[PDB]
Amino acid sequence: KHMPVNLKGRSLDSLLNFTTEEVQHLIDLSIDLKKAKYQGLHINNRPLVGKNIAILFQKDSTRTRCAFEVAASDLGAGVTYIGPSGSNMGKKESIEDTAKVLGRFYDGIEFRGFAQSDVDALVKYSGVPVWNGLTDDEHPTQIIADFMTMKEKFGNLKNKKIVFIGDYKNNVGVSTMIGAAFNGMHVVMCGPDNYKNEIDKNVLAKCIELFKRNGGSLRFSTDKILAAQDADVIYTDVWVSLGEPFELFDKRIGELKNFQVDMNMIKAAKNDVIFLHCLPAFHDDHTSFSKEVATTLGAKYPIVAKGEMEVTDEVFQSLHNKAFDQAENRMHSIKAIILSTIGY
Amino acid sequence: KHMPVNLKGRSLDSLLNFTTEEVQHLIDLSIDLKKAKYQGLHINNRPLVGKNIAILFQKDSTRTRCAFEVAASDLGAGVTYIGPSGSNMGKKESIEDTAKVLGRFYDGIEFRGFAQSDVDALVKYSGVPVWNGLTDDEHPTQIIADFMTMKEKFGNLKNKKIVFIGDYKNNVGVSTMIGAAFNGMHVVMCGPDNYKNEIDKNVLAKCIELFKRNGGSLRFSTDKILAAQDADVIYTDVWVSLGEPFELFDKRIGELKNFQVDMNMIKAAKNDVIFLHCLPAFHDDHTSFSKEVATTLGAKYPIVAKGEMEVTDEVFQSLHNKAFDQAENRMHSIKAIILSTIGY
Amino acid sequence: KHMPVNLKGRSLDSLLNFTTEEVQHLIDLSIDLKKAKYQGLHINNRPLVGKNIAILFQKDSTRTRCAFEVAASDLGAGVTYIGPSGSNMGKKESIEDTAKVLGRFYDGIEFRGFAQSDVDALVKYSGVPVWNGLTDDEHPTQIIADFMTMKEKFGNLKNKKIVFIGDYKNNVGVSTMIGAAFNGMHVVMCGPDNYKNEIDKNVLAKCIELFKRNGGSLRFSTDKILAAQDADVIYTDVWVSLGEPFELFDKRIGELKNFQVDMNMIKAAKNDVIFLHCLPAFHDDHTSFSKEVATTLGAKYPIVAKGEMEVTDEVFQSLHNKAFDQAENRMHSIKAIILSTIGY
Amino acid sequence: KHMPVNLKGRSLDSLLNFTTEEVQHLIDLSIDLKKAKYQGLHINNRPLVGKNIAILFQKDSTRTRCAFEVAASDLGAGVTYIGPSGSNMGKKESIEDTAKVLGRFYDGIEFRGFAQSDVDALVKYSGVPVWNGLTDDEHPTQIIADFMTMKEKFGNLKNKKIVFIGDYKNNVGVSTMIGAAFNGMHVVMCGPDNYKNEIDKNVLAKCIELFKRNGGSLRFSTDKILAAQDADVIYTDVWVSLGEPFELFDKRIGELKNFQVDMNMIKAAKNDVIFLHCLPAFHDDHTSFSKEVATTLGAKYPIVAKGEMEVTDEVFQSLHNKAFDQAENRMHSIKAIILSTIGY
Repeated sequence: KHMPVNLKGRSLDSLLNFTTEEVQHLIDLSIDLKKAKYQGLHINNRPLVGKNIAILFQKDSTRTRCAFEVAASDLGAGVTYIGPSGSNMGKKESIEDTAKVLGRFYDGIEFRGFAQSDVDALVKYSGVPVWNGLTDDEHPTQIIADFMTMKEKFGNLKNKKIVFIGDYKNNVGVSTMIGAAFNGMHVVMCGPDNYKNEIDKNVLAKCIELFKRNGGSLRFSTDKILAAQDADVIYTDVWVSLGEPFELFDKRIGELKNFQVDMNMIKAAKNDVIFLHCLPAFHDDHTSFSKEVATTLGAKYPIVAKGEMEVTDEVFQSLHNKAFDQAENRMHSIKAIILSTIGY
Repeated sequence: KHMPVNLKGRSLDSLLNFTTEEVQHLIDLSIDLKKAKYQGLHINNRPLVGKNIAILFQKDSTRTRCAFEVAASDLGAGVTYIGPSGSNMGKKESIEDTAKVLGRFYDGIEFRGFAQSDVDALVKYSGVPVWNGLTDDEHPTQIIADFMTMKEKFGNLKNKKIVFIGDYKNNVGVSTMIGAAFNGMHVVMCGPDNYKNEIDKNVLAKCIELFKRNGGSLRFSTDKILAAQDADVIYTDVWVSLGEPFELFDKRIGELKNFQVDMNMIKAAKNDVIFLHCLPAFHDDHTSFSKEVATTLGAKYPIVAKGEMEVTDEVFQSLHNKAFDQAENRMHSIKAIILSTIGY
Repeated sequence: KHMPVNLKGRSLDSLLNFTTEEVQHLIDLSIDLKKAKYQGLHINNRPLVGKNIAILFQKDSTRTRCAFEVAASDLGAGVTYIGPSGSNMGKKESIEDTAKVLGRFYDGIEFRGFAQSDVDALVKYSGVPVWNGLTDDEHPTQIIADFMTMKEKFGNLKNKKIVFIGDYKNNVGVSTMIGAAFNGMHVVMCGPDNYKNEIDKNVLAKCIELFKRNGGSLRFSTDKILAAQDADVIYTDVWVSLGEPFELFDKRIGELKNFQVDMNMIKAAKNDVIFLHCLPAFHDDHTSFSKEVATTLGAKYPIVAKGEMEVTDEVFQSLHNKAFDQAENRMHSIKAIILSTIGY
Repeated sequence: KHMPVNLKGRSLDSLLNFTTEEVQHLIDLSIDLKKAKYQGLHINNRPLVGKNIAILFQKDSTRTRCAFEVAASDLGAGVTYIGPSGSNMGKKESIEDTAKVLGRFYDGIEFRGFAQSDVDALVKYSGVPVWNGLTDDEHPTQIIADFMTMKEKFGNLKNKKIVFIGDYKNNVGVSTMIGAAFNGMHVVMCGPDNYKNEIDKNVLAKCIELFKRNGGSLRFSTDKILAAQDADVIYTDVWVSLGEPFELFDKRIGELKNFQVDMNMIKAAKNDVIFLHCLPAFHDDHTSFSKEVATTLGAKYPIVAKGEMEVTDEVFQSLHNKAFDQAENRMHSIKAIILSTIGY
């Protein structure tokens, strides 16, 4: 705990492997690096000239990829991008052997893919810093971006209130809960009552320990307008998982229909409440997808009849939506992570 | 609104043409650039080498000129200073033709002069960034300096209270009201009741919209000790306009005599209240001008009998006067404006 | 027009949004940059270090992609290439939302895709320079590279004569007509008389305005040998669309069979005539696709029986063929565009 | 003529002290330097770091001053601007003593003033390069800019035709005659017959000899329409010099009234004629001076009724008007002169 906040050589496999001081360091550094770029300081100060990173994506994730690509370039590192065709592991070669080779060529490795265990193998066998760019269990680069954004707005985050509403058991929802614990905030996980029973219990146990240490609290709710009361932040995510069949679509939005973020919910929160969403969001009919949803389920569920789903265009176009600031911050935060971890 | 805060190529003709996010960006950048200079970072990092700006002054304004000259130089730009003899427009050549030529030689143009319309022509016909260095209608570089100063002192400015007292219908007074709207503060425009009827109504309408969006309020007052109550900032300006004849002098100070900032007013405000003034200020008899005023009107108006006018030396020498910090900040703010607008 | 030529911050969505002076400047700047690279001046002089661009391709376009890659790299910019997987706008996210994030990350964006309105959204919502890499409607980077190539060979182009022959209603043919208008050349659009009624009538009106202003003229023709009289340039394009079905395929070559560029045509033109083709071209049976054509057709259509379609190998091997200089100039012209548009 | 072209240490006192090759060299170097600024090559290549120049203006000439200021700064030199209050030679000190001191401080001297003999003394006693910024006798920097502009439009100028029309005996007229001799052009000095008698005879003799060598011709004329036949260039200047007494105005306009440049004249020339004017031009009523003139006269002289004098606004807005390119070129041409003369 009171050793130096030295992150050289560490991997961002899960944020839970880091102290509260280390997490605050990442967030602060991010803000510093953002401020530095606006001054053009990255023109003459490129500390990773001589370094190369590989960024693997076994499923495409363009936001995370672009953030890695601009952050590394700004720092002076070469980046090689390997998409799904080359990122599939454990099939043609053991992930162990792949790891040992990547560690010979590269100074750092990003990986986005399904199995957290894949990340663990990469970390163990490569010997260089590995950065989890999203797995089934966690989205740790996104955490630094999100809480950095809230901090830019409010300053110190302790005892501030955040509601994550919707499919709160998914990787984003769970990632947000971890961030709330590290920042001593009060979280309300607002959605279907039984979702909380699907959250990995080791994660809950660790968050609980963090809340006791840092402040804030964890609470589950079933009531959107209740949850909203006194909230500084309201954070939502998609109800749908592209690639699953009509049944599960129908099922999910059936469970979720009472939890769409609308002006009602915004109005219940504080005046300065900000809205967050990792994007993309479905908040109108300007997508071919919203359309073939407003059309084929606008019957049963009138709530999606205008394309809108997890949030309404009315909320999305208001001054409360900070999702684009939050989007930009994925770059500054990933830059902080790469710098701390590779070192200047 | 939620597009990127990209100011490249924009002109600072009026601050009203900018979003609230853009205005906060300018203020924050200013603070960043100030902090950077104190570290000597401008020695090796001069992003505008290869660029030149022209700074025109059809009436002399040494504070604005020096700020432009040091800010541009620090950035690495050449500057050419054209005073009143060469800055007069529309007489010897159409301002349109002058604009089209300046835009061929220079990467940016500053202009201080009477007609806002002159600024508009420069912006339209030159095609490069134009910076209004003060016109009859507005003093937008001063706005960034002033609110930067308040922010350095208090942090976030929303719902803080500022009183602008005196000739509150003049360009400084109106400029301060715009800044208050962008920062969600409560303004009291404290002076003669009828002055409010001379304020351009399109400006009021826009400020009103900003207050509704950002917070704070607009209120007119006739009572100095009332206005002061709970104020974080008290901002004043000169009662006189050098170059007008004795009549209007006499007239103005007759209308204004009840609104001089004294220890009474300071004491009514909060303990941490700061005093602001764009300078120069008449607050003692150490000017040949205060003297031939304390002498020829000290009779009728005993309030100016010691040279003092808009403020008393007692207030000016107290720890509340931040006008010299505010003065320094004209440079850092103009540097932020030039950098954002020309780009690194 | 009296305005300074300042392309800074501009998007290249359609050449038609530019003045004649701005088009010449791009052509001349490209020639300069080509000369500067041959002297190795790009090693020590790299004006875009600290900038990053995204190049998006919703259909693969290898030639355009490489040009951007080499151009941006020579300038010192980072580039991130996103292919079809990640470039499809409007399905999983509104193009507006995507555009607003792209602009947070990148300093400029290239986009190649079917709908010109996609380019329009990118320009409106990203806030950064956007470059049309080719849409159904127009190919603006190719235009600059084409007329650059012509200028390199002939000097000032006013009143010189160009024949675009074949499917002159397609995007290359239309683009070429636009380019000729900007250069005051005489164009003859040569092929099936019907094809002229398929050209956007707004594009026609604007070209006619440019011909009147700049010189040259517009004519249509049905006879390639009469069209070739006094021609400085003969420019053609493929007869087929890959992916397109047999019927349409067969229909086109029936319509175009009399419009193949052969030595007879070359000789009807001037002695210094040059031949252009944006490439790839089918001018022999060295492609598996030519063979498939000289077989499934070519009894029915003996022109395509040796694999040659729009042009014969005899012309393609002759000193008249400048298509490879035209190809190299994709890079120099795209460099002029990035440099002008981002700025040094 | 066989001597190397080497202008190092030379003064630009009169162009007539220069060979035809030296004048072409300066025009050509002007074009090269223009192309180089557009690619950003002046950021890293500043051959005059360590040099300082003084630019003296006995009467304010804003356009020439800005050209020197920007040209020198691009090259890396410091510049000291001295206005009328400081540039009055021969009154409080001998010009010879002043020149001796200026040579001790500076590496180059610009001087703008009425007496050519003041330039001669600066040249003789300072020992450094001296550049004539404009005297009663000549405007040598303007000559290089002007003929540069013609060359950029036409290429080789030999045997091409220019008309100088109006007060052709003034320093701009005579200067244009000089530049035309050096370029082998056919000049027609068009205006009041008795003007040709006002032109220095040595100058005429020297020009005659240049035409014989280079291939132009000199010719006077009283018919604006006849003179314009087959003209590639029409160049004019103002009829009035601010500020002589009124009597001289109406005397002048009485003499010049038939020589205003109008679209009838433009149309009598070649289609590609270009119009030039060193500016400011009075071509409408957007200047206070125009109005005062359209008022006091305009009864007596109908042409000047709309504010237009030497050129009509209809021509001035035509695509023929190049005066703004001509204005930009003041800078590049002055840059060629400074660089050639101080040396790299």
